[PDB]
Amino acid sequence: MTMKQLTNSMDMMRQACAPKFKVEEAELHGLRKSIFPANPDKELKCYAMCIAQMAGTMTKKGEISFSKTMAQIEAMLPPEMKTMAKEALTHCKDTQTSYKDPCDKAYFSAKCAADFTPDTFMFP
Ligand SMILES: [Fe+2]
Ligand SMILES: [Mg+2]
Repeated sequence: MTMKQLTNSMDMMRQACAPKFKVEEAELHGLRKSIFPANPDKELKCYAMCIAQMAGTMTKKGEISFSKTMAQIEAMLPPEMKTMAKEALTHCKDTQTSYKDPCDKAYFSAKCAADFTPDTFMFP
C-alpha cells in the first residue's frame, strides 16, 4: 500500500538478485535514485533483468510484458507512483524492441522510465 512498504519489497528483490551478480551497493542505490548509466556493464543490466523477472513483468522469452506490468502497477504501486508509472509504460513499452539481449531490454526499459519520470520512479 505505502511508499515505506514498497521500499521494503524493493529491498527484498534487491537482496534476492544482487548476490548473483558482480554488483556493489553504490551502483544499486544509484538505480534506486533514478541514476541509470548509459553504458553500464553487463552485470548491472542483467541485475535489472533479474529484478524485472522477480517482479513478474518479464516473459519466459525475456520480453517485458505490457499486461503483466500494468497489472503489477495497479496491484502494488502507491498512488504517488501509479499514474506516472502507467505513463512511463506507454512511453517506454517499445524501448525493448531495439534490443536482442533480455538484460538490455530490461535495463534500458527501466532507464527509459527513470529518465521519463524521475520524480516518481524508484528501482529495486
Ligand atoms: Fe541501497
Ligand atoms: Mg561494475
